[PDB]
Amino acid sequence: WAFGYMISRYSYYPQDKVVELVDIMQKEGFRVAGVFLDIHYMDSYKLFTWHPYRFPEPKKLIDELHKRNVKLITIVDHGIRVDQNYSPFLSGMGKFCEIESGELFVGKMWPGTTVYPDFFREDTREWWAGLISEWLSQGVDGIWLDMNEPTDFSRAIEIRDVLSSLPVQFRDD
Amino acid sequence: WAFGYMISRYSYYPQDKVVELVDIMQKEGFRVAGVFLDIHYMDSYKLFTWHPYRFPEPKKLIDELHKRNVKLITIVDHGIRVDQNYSPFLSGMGKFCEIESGELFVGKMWPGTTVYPDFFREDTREWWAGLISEWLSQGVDGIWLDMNEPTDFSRAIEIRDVLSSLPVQFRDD
Repeated sequence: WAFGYMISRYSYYPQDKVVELVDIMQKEGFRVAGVFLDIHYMDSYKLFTWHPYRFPEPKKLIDELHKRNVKLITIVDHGIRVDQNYSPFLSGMGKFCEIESGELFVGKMWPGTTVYPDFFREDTREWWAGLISEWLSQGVDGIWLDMNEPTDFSRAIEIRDVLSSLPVQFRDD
Repeated sequence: WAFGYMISRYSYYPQDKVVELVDIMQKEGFRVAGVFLDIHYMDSYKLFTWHPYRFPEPKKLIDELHKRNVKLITIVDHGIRVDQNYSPFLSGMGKFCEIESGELFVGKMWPGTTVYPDFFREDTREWWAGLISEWLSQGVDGIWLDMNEPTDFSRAIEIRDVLSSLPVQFRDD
């Protein structure tokens, strides 16, 4: 099924619209293997969360798609939001990337202020495998890893904050 | 009396404070020849006007000073406010400075957007003498001509508008 026809967008939501689209596609003769859910499904772009208003019933969305024999692939970025009450941030503590001087490397990504897991470490990898596994247990069929160059926007945003007033064009680097 | 002791500030107001200060000065033994009134006495820095709240009764102030044997000198700048209902602007039309291309030279001064009388012309001088004479007829004893280099702030303000939010220090030219 991974080689079947996949429909995706940035992004499809709320959950009822996702199912509605799949129905129209199937009703009109298109065999859809799976649908991809982009970052709008998350709560404030926080990894491993469902938007409380767009996806109030993730379990229902999953069963509806499966009843239609359509797989669900969810995007998962690499940025962990620096949030005092965000579980992954608290459980990942100790396994994040640092800078030469010893502090955590704090950057900017979709969630806003973010830190990144140091995947070169074995223990970071086991921690991540656990979150992924837990995420898969809901019935999610695939994982779409994005922005994992790894990409960070802190420098780009820094430049815009300082040279914001100037009516000049920044060189796209 | 022009060589007597003059007290001044930028500025003394409202009108009752002016008289109060003169009284204290005289009561304590200081022979004050005259008092200078700076730009705060005008209405929105408009030449030949009295601030409606700080100087409600100008003739009352003038009589109070004169009976105390004190002269009144009022500052008068060179900028005519570009105002649709400002008399000097309307009566001065035709006698203002222009630029090479033919339009009026519109700049910036205390009143905000302003034009300047072309004093090199005889008719402008006659027009200005008329205003001065009328201003003097209230009992004003002297004229304090300021900013007549002539000075204009349009270029400086222009630089500040464009490079406003830039954390840099402007050279003071």
